[PDB]
Amino acid sequence: SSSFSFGGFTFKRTSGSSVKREEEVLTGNLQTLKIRVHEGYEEFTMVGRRATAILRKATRRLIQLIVSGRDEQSIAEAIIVAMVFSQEDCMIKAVRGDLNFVNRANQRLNPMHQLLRHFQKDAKVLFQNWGVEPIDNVMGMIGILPDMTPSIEMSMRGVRISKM
Repeated sequence: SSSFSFGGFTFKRTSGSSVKREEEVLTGNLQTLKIRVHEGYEEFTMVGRRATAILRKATRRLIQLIVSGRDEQSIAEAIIVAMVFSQEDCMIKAVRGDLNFVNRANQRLNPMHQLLRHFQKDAKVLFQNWGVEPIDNVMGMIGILPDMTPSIEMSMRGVRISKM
């Protein structure tokens, strides 16, 4: 529809629709965020300077993410953005460390951007917590594990790389 930018990716909805509802979620380090949850199945393109992805998702669920990109960092960047954008519970529960989401004064930062900045610091716990699954052998596609190494047999749940 209208595109928007998030995490350095231009998102464009290419299919589906959603309604929104506010939910007060509880992070892994026991902070509350009031997030606008998108309810319904949707597909988006994500266009970055250094990676591209196609995301299928539903309410707080990433169903498929196909990514291409120039190097390990740029592919990881896309996966982190997509995992945050999915609003999944395992992502909310993967938050660690300082209680730095609490508003300091009258700031009212955007919770989705708060989450993104947290996981851009270090996505190791996010990726470890996300889940891995066996994959089918689809020529041209490969899996990617939580330590960012490729695998032809297993991948982070829902995620596949289209090999350059």
